[PDB]
Order: sequence, then structure tokens, then C-alpha cells
Amino acid sequence: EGVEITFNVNDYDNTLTVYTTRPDTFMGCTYLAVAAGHPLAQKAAENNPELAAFIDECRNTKVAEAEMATMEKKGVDTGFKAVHPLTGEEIPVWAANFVLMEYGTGAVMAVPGHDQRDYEFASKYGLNIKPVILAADGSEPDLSQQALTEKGVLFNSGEFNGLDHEAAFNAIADKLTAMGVGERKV
Ligand code: MET
Repeated sequence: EGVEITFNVNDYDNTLTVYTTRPDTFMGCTYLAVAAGHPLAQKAAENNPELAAFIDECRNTKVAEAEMATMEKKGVDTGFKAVHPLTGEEIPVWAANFVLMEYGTGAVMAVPGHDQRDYEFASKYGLNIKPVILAADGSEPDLSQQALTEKGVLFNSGEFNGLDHEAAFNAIADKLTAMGVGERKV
């Protein structure tokens, strides 16, 4: 059980769609990551040689999911901005070597405040790291050095503040659904 979530992207005729099993952190989404082989990444490749090079470098490295906690994570800013549906604010779309086309939409929403892979990528590239879950003693999480990986009560999540994990999961899934922008999967 998770959700597909659809973002519009400024100056791009298609949409971006992401799967996650953690809609509860969705207010903490500070950027999107697409596979090198993804249509948006290659529409952008057209006016970007750094990305052309990166895409070719990736086409060589057969990155396997199980080998990923090991590999140097790498990526490039596509230039495209996506609009966060709940928030209204623009977030960068990056191409990343750790996102694949084979399984999934070839795109992922990232919450570096609460997923460690996400935290390492954002640390390395200067992307925003947003706390939305509280530590288990109900303090603000320490995000000076690593991601707070625990499930917990949301904060700094607007209308969703105060909700525990299961309540957040449903309240944010239901909202994205009522906005016709999200879909539960079984
Ligand atoms: C911060 S936990 C959720 C983030 C992760 N990228 C996911 O889509 O599940």
C-alpha cells in the first residue's frame, strides 16, 4: 500500500508521476529525482551537454538496486521545476543515477529530512532538507548530520501538523486523491 502522485512541470507538455509508500512525509518533499532514461531528463538533455554526458555515463553503469547503498550517488539539475501540489511551491527536478526505469515510473519524490539516500544526495548537491517529522521525544529532529528515519508526528506540514503516522498517511493520501492528483495502490 502506497500512492502514485502526479506533479505538473512548468514548460513541459507531460506530467511527472511518482510512487511512494510514505505519503506522510510528502510535505517534506524538496525535489524530484528522475531516471537518466526518463523522457523529462532527455527533453532537457536537448539543451544541456552536462546532462547529455551524464545520461551516457549512466547508460553504461548497470546500476542494480541492491548495489546502491554502495555506489557513489550522482546527478544533475535538469533545469525543469515541478510544482508541489499541496504546497504550491516549485521544487527542482534532478536526474540521478540511483533511479531506474525498469521498475516504477522512473521518478521518485525525495524527502531528505527522513530518507537517508535522499539526505546524502541533497547534502552533496546543496538541495533543501526539510524536517516534517518530530523526534520520538517530541522535539524537533536533529538534521545537522543525518536523516531522522523514524515514523512519527508531523510538523511544519501545514494542515497535517499534529497527525501521527497512520493518520498522516491517510489524511495526505485522501487529500491528493480528492484533488485528483494522487491514487492509492493496493
Ligand atoms: C522521507 S521517507 C519517504 C521518502 C522516499 N523517497 C519515498 O518515496 O518513500
